[PDB]
Amino acid sequence: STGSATTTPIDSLDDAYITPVQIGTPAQTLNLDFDTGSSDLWVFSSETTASEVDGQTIYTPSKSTTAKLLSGATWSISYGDGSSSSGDVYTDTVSVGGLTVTGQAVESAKKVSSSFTEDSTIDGLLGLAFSTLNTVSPTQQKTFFDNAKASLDSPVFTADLGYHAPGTYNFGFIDTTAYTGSITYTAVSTKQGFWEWTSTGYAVGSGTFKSTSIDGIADTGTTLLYLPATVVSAYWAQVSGAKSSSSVGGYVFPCSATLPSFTFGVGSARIVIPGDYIDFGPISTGSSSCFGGIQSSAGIGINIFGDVALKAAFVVFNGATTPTLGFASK
Repeated sequence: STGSATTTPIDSLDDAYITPVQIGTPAQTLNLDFDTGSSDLWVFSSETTASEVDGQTIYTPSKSTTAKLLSGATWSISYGDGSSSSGDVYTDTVSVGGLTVTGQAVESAKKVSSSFTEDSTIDGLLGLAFSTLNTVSPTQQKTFFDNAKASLDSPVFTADLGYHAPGTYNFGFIDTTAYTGSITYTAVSTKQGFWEWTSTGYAVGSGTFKSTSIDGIADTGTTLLYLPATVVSAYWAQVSGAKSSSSVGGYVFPCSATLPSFTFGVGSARIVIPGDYIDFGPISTGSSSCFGGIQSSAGIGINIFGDVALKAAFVVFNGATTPTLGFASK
């Protein structure tokens, strides 16, 4: 089997992407944030504290003839941005782009933190990291990809995120029309539960490539590109007026600037992030200070190849017995 679904930016900055997901019988369609940096499929639901729902579409398990309470199971997750959610668990039928999993754990939110409530466009998350990170207790549950894998034509999914435009998540096949050149595959460590890999270096604009190993994670659920402070300083040094602002929380730059590109290495291959992809717009409405799309990871503990980086590429998440990642230009 295969599946193919369009993923759409939630706003004009590409702050996140939503993909429609069918849950239950009859189908209830929710727009979920596919997140290769986590491993829980959770939704706003009829059980979510009413004051914490503000425009999201909810899953109502009592209206699904295939929903079953997973007795005793609870979940609770906290994300790198400080947001969180928790609740109980049902199993139900979940379909993405024509690919159906029966018995998928659907984690129903009883509580969500303010940032989720405040984002009316995201009805939940669909985790695509390794199932060892799944938070369901006392019986850890499998991701949608893990459950579908055996049925797929090939044990892979691909992320093709658009810049200011829709893109595609495919399951079970590699669309050879969706990229240019060849796909370069690189080793993955699953020891932390992430799609963790090592970039071979970077370049700023038309500058020379610096060969240096940068361990980080391919994370579709993180908006920006978080790299070591040395790398980020070298980038922003090429932008007149750019500075790190403690009050704003990162590098800012004059909105009048033209940003240079940023290149990262995948083996001997190179992925070029155009400068425009690094512009996240005014820090506050009407400001002429703009927020940078490349930020320091120094306070995180891990480098994160988020959407800024991934949307410059066609990315293969290869869930073969030994997982690997593939990157192609497009």
